[PDB]
Amino acid sequence: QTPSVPICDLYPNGVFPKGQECEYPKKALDQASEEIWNDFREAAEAHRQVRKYVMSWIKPGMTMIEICEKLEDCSRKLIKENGLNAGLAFPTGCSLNNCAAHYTPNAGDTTVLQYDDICKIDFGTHISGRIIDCAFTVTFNPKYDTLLKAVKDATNTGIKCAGIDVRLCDVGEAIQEVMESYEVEIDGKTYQVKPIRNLNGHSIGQYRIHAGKTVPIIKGGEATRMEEGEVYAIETFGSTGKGVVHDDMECSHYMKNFDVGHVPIRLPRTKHLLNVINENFGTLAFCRRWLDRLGESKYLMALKNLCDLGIVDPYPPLCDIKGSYTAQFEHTILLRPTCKEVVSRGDDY
Ligand code: MET
Ligand SMILES: [Zn+2]
Ligand SMILES: [Zn+2]
Repeated sequence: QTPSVPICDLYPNGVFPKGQECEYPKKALDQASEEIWNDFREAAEAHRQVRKYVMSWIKPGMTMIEICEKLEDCSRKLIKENGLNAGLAFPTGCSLNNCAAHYTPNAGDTTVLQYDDICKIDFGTHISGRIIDCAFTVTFNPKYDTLLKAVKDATNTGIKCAGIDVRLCDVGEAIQEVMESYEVEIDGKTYQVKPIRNLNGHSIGQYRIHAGKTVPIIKGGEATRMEEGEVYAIETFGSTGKGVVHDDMECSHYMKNFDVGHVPIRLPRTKHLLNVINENFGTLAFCRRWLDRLGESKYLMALKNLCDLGIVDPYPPLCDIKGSYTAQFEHTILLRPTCKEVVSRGDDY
């Protein structure tokens, strides 16, 4: 690697590095899905190399647009983007401060990253719809160090507790216990770190970032169990605020409802936009910048139409109260028959 060389060109035999393998808190069965695990690994390796590169240049002074474009450019090159066979699984989240998730700049956003900002870089790659969903928090001021450590620890605790037959509610209880064991001091004020209760991890399906099961990050959830063969995004969020998020700011993220089938549309602009979405994203999430890049314009009303029709769903930024600070750490795990693989694990986090 120079990053510019596609992951597949770095591993000629098409065999990609495994992530961290763990015994749980069939070998034939495991091997029968090797092509699947392999695709996840190719996407995870791209994820590892992209984030390593990002960590080397992300600095206050850069615009959020500059950051996302530079990251996405690298991701496209390393994943060897190929329509729906290989590409970006979802938009680059770079949510700031009290905003925890689902913020990526739309065209014209002049927001500049600041020294005191706490930025959640949450981005995804896929090979054949096998998605790697993984994220980390970026800071420049050491005052947030303990908050970051709390969340990193909570995420690692959820990863450790996960396993075949494990009750999702137990994973959430564990995460909360660790998260809340931390106390931090920021600008002369102290806080007990709180998990964002209405935010959660979730199962992953083919071309489906949210397959239907959720991994709570607080006690009180469902006793539904994790199952052999499932794939999960284990993410946790810690906050100095209310520990609850609400929709806020302009929406940038959108995604077709996985269950909606074919819908004949005669309105020309709306029909065309749906065609563009089906061709380029299918059921994968996208953002407005990605429509712009494809040369689309005057699409906002068509997009609203699709949302109002329930064909597409909006995913607006999720933020805690003004003045609060939020952090995130996330990994994708495979519940293979023989072991638990933290496929996106790196030497970084
Ligand atoms: C709504 S697409 C962005 C999804 C995000 N990466 C998540 O972890 O849930
Ligand atoms: Zn994510
Ligand atoms: Zn996720």
